Amino acid sequence: SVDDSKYQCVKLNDGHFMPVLGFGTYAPAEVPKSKALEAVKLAIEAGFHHIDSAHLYNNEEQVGLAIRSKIADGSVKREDIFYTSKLWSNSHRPELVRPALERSLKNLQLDYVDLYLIHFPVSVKPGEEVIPKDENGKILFDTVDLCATWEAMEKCKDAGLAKSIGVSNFNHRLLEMILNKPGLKYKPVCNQVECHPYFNQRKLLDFCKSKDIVLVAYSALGSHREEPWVDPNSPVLLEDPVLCALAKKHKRTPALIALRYQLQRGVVVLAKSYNEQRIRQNVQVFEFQLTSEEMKAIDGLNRNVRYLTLDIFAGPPNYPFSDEY
Ligand SMILES: NC(=O)c1ccc[n+]([C@@H]2O[C@H](COP(=O)([O-])OP(=O)(O)OC[C@H]3O[C@@H](n4cnc5c(N)ncnc54)[C@H](OP(=O)(O)O)[C@@H]3O)[C@@H](O)[C@H]2O)c1
Ligand SMILES: CC(=O)[C@H]1CC[C@H]2[C@@H]3CCC4=CC(=O)CC[C@]4(C)[C@H]3CC[C@]12C
Repeated sequence: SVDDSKYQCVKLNDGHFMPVLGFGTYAPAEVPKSKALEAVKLAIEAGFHHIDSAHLYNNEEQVGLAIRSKIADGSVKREDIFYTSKLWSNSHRPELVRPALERSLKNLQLDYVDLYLIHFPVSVKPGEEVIPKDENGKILFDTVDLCATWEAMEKCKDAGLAKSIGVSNFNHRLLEMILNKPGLKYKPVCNQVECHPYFNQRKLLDFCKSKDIVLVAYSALGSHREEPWVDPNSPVLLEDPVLCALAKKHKRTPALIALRYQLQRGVVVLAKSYNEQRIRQNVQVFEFQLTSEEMKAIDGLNRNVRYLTLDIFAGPPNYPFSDEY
């Protein structure tokens, strides 16, 4: 309202600017994928300028319609929306990268994405199934050199189909593999990974900072907690007593504390909500600040709780979460 023409962004290592608060669009299987349309419209209306999705989420038709609808009605311009998609692991083969991006863009009915990520570093066999399995129920993994996948990502950026390219769920070793690649043209702008006060990623964050790679935090509110992907006996982040005490002190909410913690440590933070009140609330992250002693307290919550292990993909050497970081 006073001035919605400006918003907080960070400069990426390719010269583009990423808004530091992103809207998460994934919703669990029981929610119809038609509900994404209204939520993204509300997010844009509330002041979200970064919107995160993926081929895998099966929502790109709805997400794209929401964005085009808010442009067509004058609420926002394309250049003031930062839209992220992701390449699913059935399309890591380098010949399949551009086809997967074009398919996303066709669903979205947008001419480009602002950011395209390698979704998850374990490759699976190509085909229409997102999770291909053999007669024994075993996932059919694929042997793909991610360096060759990255080259294909770079060509997407050169063709203008993605303004920026980055990675997701990469560990130290995998990031170094890309950074040391022969003939590297574009460093990844970001590594999008799980990050919240119970798994604050300080080692991986500092490695990213040392390379001017932005860490983008997912499940920053403690995740969707969807079974079987998240164990229901994992601790509920937003019931943490230090977060709740800080929220009460600031007259905010635990969610807001968790989001603000990320902003102050130089992380770009995602937040999914399909609720009008919570969508609005989340944008209050820009209205208050945490002191150094509050930030120290939150750092003290770190406790090795990874909600999303994605261990259905464990086994191959690119499985990213068996290394320390
Ligand atoms: N790269 C990847 O592999 C990957 C993996 C996971 C996620 N992501 C991305 O990151 C996004 C966020 O992660 P997430 O989906 O795990 O969820 P998340 O943002 O951590 O949030 C989880 C929950 O918080 C609730 N919530 C939101 N605002 C709240 C508030 N102010 N107070 C209380 N509760 C609040 C939501 O419910 P309500 O909706 O009911 O408000 C939602 O169930 C995803 O949607 C996706 O875009 C990426
Ligand atoms: C965003 C997220 O947490 C990811 C991690 C694992 C992903 C799921 C993995 C299994 C899967 C297979 C499908 O066929 C539909 C999408 C789903 C149900 C995925 C939805 C998005 C998930 C839940």
